[PDB]
Amino acid sequence: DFSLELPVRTNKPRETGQSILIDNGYPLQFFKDAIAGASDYIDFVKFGWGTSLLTKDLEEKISTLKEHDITFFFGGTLFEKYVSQKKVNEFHRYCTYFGCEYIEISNGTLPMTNKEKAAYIADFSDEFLVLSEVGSKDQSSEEWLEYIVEDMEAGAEKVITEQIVDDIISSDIDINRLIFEAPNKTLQQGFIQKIGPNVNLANIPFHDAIALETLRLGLRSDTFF
Repeated sequence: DFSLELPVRTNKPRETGQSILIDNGYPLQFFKDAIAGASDYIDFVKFGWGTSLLTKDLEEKISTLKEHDITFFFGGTLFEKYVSQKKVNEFHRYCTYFGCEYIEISNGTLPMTNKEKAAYIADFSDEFLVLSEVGSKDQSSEEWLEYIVEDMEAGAEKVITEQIVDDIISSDIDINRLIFEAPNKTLQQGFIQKIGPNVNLANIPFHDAIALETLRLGLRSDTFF
């Protein structure tokens, strides 16, 4: 018809070539409108850090996501916030209440060793599919690789990280088990170029739902070839 030869993409449910968008507090109607228009290319939606706590229409947002076959989870900073106040059980009851399938565990803010973080991954892994994050919001050499393996051994479904670390990873660690944060076009195109059309990416802004897919398909100049 108007057919073109394009890179082969994974289809939902995606276990690879996943796209995780970040919701920084979008109003409900715009949220529904955005999800409806690009759902086929959205696999996860992360409710940024502690924004979910101040979201009055959280229930409706989650319902809209489930309805469009999209997984959700709360930012790892929320987990850390409850840990910092010794209320991990409330966090657990919070994720369970909203029917979370996935949850993020990180140690980017709260001073905590990856080892301690891994223990939390292990504790929650028998109830949730865990996405862990390696890195701090603030040092560390290739201990990075160690933390990734450690996280995986603890039970992390996938590991989120922040481009040479890419080549370093190509040391027998399945690249498909990793998710790379790419909040802008430059980062997105770079990861797609090094790993391919089905690289797993996170922190994708809502306005890039369609745009990211064009990058994966070589429908934009940056990845044309």
